[PDB]
Parts: sequence; C-alpha cells; structure tokens
Amino acid sequence: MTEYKLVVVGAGGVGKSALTIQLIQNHFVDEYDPTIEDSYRKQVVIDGETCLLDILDTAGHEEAMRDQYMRTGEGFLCVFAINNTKSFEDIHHYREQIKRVKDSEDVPMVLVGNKCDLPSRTVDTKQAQDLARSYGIPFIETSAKTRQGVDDAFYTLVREIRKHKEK
Ligand SMILES: Nc1nc2c(ncn2[C@@H]2O[C@H](COP(=O)(O)OP(=O)(O)OP(=O)(O)O)[C@@H](O)[C@H]2O)c(=O)[nH]1
Ligand SMILES: [Mg+2]
Repeated sequence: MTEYKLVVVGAGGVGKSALTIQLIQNHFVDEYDPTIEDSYRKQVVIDGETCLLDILDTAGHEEAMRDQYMRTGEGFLCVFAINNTKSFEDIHHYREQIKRVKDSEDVPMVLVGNKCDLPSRTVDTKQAQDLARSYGIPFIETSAKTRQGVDDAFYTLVREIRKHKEK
C-alpha cells in the first residue's frame, strides 16, 4: 500500500547489488558484474504495514546523471566496504550531492558498512559509528554473503523515510 523509493549508492564493488539481491531473492551473488543501473520492486511487511519497495541499484563510477535519480529517491543507502578505506571516505561526497540535489540537510539516509564477514577490515566499526552520529543517521554493519544485517539496513531506511514524512 505504501510505496518507498530507495536508492543504493556507493563506490564500485562495495556490494550494492549483492545487498539488493539478498533482500529480493535470498541468494548471494559471488560473481562481480558491474552495474549500469538496475531497479527492483518488492512487497514486504515492515512494522505491521505492507510496503512496496522500489529499489534503485546504481553504478559505483557514474557517467553526472546522479541528479535525476537523486531527486526521485526518498531514501538513500550509502554503502562502503569495510576493507576499502577509499570507499568509506567517498561517503561524504555522496551525501554532499544528495543534500545539494535535494536542497536539504535532513534527507533519509542509512550508512551501511558491508562485507563485515571478511577478516581484512581497514575501517573500524567505531569510525563509521562516529561518522554516522555526526550526520545524525543510523549505521548498520552488513554482510551480503551471510545475509547479516541485510533486512535491517533496508528496513531501517524505510523507518527513516517514515519519520521524515511524519515530522
Ligand atoms: N565477502 C564478501 N564479498 C562480498 C560482499 N558483498 C559483495 N561481495 C562481493 O564483492 C564483489 C562486488 O559486489 P557487487 O555487489 O557486485 O558490487 P557493487 O557495489 O554492486 O558494484 P558496482 O555495480 O560495480 O557499482 C562481488 O564479487 C561480490 O560477490 C560481502 O558482504 N562479503
Ligand atoms: Mg552493482
């Protein structure tokens, strides 16, 4: 009944598509096929209401045309990989142009640190928690491989959109 337009953004290879495919199909895509742009719809129950989720899976390095889908989107899943410091530093550039394009400091957003199943972490959990708090947004650790945190990342974004509409 309620439609939510979600956009997954982040650097190349951080796991945007794998996180999206886990939510929708409950399988882990281990092969890496770089995305140009895919979108998916899923009906799911979150906190007792049926939600229609429109999920836009974006490309890491874009060709910019971010603005068109950044204006249509209501919530943004900002994804970095915990073994890629650069992808974590890229987060503030993603948030800056979302804020610019939507012309607001209060945009529904969730910070996602993906690939937490790997033993080669270079971005600490506390680092991300502090960046999240400085933005005033949730932070969720995930692994598309084991599916840990996957529903929570998307559902938490739904709830950030739900709060923004009910301010
Ligand atoms: N170990 C591990 N590998 C992961 C995880 N998530 C993604 N991968 C792998 O990392 C690679 C990149 O994953 P994608 O989901 O395709 O990357 P992306 O962010 O969609 O990348 P672009 O579409 O190119 O922007 C693939 O080989 C995935 O199988 C994870 O949680 N753990
Ligand atoms: Mg992809």
